[PDB]
Amino acid sequence: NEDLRLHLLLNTSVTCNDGSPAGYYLKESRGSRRWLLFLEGGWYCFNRENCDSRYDTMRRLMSSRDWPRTRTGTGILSSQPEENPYWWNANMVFIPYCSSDVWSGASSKSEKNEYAFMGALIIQEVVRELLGRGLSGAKVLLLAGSSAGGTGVLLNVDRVAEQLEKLGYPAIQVRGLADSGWFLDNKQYRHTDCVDTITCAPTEAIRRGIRYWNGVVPERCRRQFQEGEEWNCFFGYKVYPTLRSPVFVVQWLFDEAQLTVDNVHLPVQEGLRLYIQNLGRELRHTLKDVPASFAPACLSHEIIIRSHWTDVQVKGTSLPRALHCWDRSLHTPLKGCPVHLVDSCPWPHCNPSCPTG
Ligand SMILES: *[C@@H]1O[C@H](CO)[C@@H](O)[C@H](O)[C@H]1NC(C)=O
Ligand SMILES: CC(=O)N1CCc2ccccc21
Repeated sequence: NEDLRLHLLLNTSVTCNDGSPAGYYLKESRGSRRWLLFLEGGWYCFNRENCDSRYDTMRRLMSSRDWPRTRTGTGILSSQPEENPYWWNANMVFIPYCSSDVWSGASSKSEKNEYAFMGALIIQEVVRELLGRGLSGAKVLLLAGSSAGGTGVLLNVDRVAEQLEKLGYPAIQVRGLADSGWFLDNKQYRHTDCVDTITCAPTEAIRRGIRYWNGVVPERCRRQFQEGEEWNCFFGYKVYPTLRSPVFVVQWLFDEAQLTVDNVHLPVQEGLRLYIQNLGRELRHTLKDVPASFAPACLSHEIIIRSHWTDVQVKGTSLPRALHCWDRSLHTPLKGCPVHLVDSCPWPHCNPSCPTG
């Protein structure tokens, strides 16, 4: 089944990196008042040289010119209850990541800019165009996303809420689901000064990206960190306390992209063993006061649009169940239907339900 259909944005000034129109894939579900808007991930680029390389060999992440007319909804975007016990009957939207800016940008291609970085405006424009296609009747809009798209949820969920309130739709409850987008600005296992793309740690790359992209962050977080320090708001544990919309956080404790930016590449000796155990402990610590969260002790990356997303469990509860319990909690804790699920065991795949690879 190729069930989500492409719509290029009617406002063609809201563009992917190369100026081609951005867009979204939609599968409507008549009579459902639930809307799931999913933000794709896929790293980022932060200067002309590394964006030019991404344009050669990752062009679908910078351009709509070669996008297919349809995509199959998978995982949480599946319309089959067998694959998606949580929201199989929802209106489904997949928003391709073509702005390379962790969904933060608000800059057009121009005389001075080789590329457009419009991630934050793409989300706003998708929402605006969907209102005319049934979103005006929604009761819940779940803004979800994986990897850079998960960070994109944290950066944009409150702006979607503000946008709907000020367009006159205060009854739409905006919520976020951030998958694999909760990163730590920690010490690398082996250290590299930022002199090129590979050596350059995410705090510095994001610092440069914000200026290159004209990147924007949520207002309360911006007001805390102030000018020049907005990069802090790309780190979940710093931006989450500032957010007003309910946000469910999904994060593997030993996320593969976290390990990549930490220069860890997997007989593990003591220094690396301690490094990995400390990373899991720090991640667990950052989630202690996140009431809706699912954080399994696995070495993996992304979950919610994988077809076998139903398989992993923490304390005997799967993610689709936890998300269902979250919906119920947003109607005191619920008997047998938990929403805070963080593994405490200290090594990858100490949870037997971890993805096998
Ligand atoms: C098109 O999008 C741009 C960027 O958000 C915005 O400035 C402009 O008002 C939009 N135009 C229309 C007609 O929607
Ligand atoms: C893979 C990815 O997307 N990463 C890794 C580090 C980071 C920091 C903020 C936002 C995104 C990302």
